[PDB]
Amino acid sequence: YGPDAQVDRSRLAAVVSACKQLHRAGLLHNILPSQSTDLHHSVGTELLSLVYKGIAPGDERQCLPSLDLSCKQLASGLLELAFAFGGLCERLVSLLLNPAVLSTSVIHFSHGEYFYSLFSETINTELLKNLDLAVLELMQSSVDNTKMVSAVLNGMLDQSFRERANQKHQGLKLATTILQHWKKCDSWWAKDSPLETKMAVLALLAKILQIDSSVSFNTSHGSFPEVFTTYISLLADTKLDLHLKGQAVTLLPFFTSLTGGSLEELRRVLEQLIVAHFPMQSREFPPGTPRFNNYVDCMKKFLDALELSQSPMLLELMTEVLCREQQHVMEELFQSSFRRIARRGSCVTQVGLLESVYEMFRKDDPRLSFTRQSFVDRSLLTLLWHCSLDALREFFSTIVVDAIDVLKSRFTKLNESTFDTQITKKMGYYKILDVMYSRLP
Amino acid sequence: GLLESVYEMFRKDDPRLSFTRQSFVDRSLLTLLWHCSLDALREFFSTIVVDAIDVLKSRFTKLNESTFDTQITKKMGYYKILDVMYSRLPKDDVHAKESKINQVFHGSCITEGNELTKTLIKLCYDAFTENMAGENQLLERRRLYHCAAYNCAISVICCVFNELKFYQGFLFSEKPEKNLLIFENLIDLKRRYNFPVEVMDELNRHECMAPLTALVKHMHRSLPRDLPSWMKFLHGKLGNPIVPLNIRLFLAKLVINTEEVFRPYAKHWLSPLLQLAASENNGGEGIHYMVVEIVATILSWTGLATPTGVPKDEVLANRLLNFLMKHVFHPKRAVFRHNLEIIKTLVEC
Repeated sequence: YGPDAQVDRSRLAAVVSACKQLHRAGLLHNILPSQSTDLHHSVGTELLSLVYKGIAPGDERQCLPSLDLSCKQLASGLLELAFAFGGLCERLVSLLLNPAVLSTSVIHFSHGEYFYSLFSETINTELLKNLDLAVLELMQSSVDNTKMVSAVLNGMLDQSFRERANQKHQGLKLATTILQHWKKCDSWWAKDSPLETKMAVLALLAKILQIDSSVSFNTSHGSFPEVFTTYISLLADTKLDLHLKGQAVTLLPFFTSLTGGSLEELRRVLEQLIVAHFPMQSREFPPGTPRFNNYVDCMKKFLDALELSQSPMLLELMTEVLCREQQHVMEELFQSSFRRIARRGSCVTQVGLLESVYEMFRKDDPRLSFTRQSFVDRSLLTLLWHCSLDALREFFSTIVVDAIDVLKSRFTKLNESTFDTQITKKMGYYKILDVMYSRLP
Repeated sequence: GLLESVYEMFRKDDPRLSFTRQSFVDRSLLTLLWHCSLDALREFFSTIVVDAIDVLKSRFTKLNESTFDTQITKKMGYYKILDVMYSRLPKDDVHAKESKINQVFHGSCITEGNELTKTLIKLCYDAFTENMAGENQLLERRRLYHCAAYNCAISVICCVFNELKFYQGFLFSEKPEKNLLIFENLIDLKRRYNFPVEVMDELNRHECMAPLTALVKHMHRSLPRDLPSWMKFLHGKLGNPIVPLNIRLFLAKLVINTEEVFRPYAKHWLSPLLQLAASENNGGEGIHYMVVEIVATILSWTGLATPTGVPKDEVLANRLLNFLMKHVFHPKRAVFRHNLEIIKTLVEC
């Protein structure tokens, strides 16, 4: 590393090219006699001390170099050349893990960080010849590291998500290890695990449903008792702030696939989230204050979440916010978005949607007659214009007997005067019948 | 049969107001349970109490549409159900193996009813522990629930835990690990009450005021004397004059309505009560009728402690005197003269 590279390191441009080819040809373990193991230990020391110490001239403590770029790629050539050889990664799987903070610029970060993060593509095209046989150590065959174990997957999910260059299945082969190994994700389980480690496992989980195409996270593929309960306890973080909550909920939707009682807390955590965060009185806001501006992003994001999930559980949550008042000052999105969600639905989906709001409307539970009418008019009827045919014949053949049975003989409770609930059911049914009989031949 | 119809009616999940659900329990169901013979306990108990406590133990949602006042009205309905029966239930008849202890726990149960009584104790405790820190909707109705939830604890503990050295924990032992006084779950802060002048007037039926003020006369039996009180009562004065700032309409009004009881170690608190009355307000534009009560610490019953000659009480007590004087004028002779004709008998004893 120095000024005469323009004049005197052609002697190294010679070597670095040559030896690489010789071990692309596999010959190089006859071109040097192996001293003690299938690792030529010189190769490990070249990592350690052609570069891992020479990248950091911390003896005179004159500032950490922005490399002369040719010298970066030949030093990457030494690293690449190191991966020509046996046993190498069995030191790297510790040589990553370096705590020494570089007093660089002059702002601080780790030498193991600087190394990995500089040599990201270098490692992250070539370490990959090993898949999980360091991920194993990274999570489990040592404590899942306080930080970078995860930045490993950030630098990974550039290239692995890029990867079609004569190889693929990257996510599939990854998944089956990184899920078993996700069992052992424990340093996050410190309450005060930094916003850094929260952000890491967050960005990772996004990039899971990205690389591990959800056909490969379908039912039990990654262990939901580990990885989903982890995501729920991530959403439940009260130090996790609302833009990052915003990404977190942006990967809720795929989990609306759960039929299990594991979904029970998916409603409760989203109830707990929105009720603590979003305004118990929404009437407060005219447009333009952050209190509103980042709230309307969250509002539209719950409608995106509905549009993706095709879910009666998101429908159910959404009823508590769309019915927050008459003229909650946004209504246009909650109305116009439903036009999109009712269009594409394959018939059994909307049969389930409608029944959740019907069952909700049917439930005798003490709640206001506004709240019962709003669910029918401001949502249930508001689904029944838009769709194809067959959305009639199925859903009809559920509700209409279980509806008309109430109409035909029940007329009391003027006496305590919740009677407005009886009649709200009765008009709810006439309005149910109205939309279907507008379509029934 | 009578009680079950009103219980089943209260239970039923028919859609109806939280007034309408509470009125059935309080204005009728409880209003049947004082008067009768015995056996009216043991039968009706052995219907409801499992089918009651099953709701208490895990259900806390529907803030989201906000019918939540029905959840808590059920919860206080049950604590008030438990309150009247545990006013009548004997000590051992709710720990020893009388077989309703078996059936309301598990099998012919192994413990001394310890699990059903400790789960009740945890639930009543938690239900008056619950902080109001983020509670931005249904505030009053949820606060009133935390109030009433203090009650049943009293009426079980006075029978199941007879002796002084249990009482520190089960209704009082809040280390400030977060959010301070359980008694601030029991009264909300920015609110008012009035104490008019002569020629009850604000009511003991305030939702914890009734069960606490009915207790403390019986704390003559169940006094350790100190410690269920110290961590709030010793400190609701100079040193932390903020904690009573409105909650003196707890601490002080309580203590006035406890001057029948507290005497044996009234020493350390009462000179700080004259300091407490030297506050910038005291239940009016000033002391109003409140001073009329406080002097009675020495002149309702002239016994045990003194605020003075122990400390040189001096200028603060002359503030209490000039409170009767600096702005003393009032109409029609009477309200004015009621300062005057009592100052004449204040300093003398």
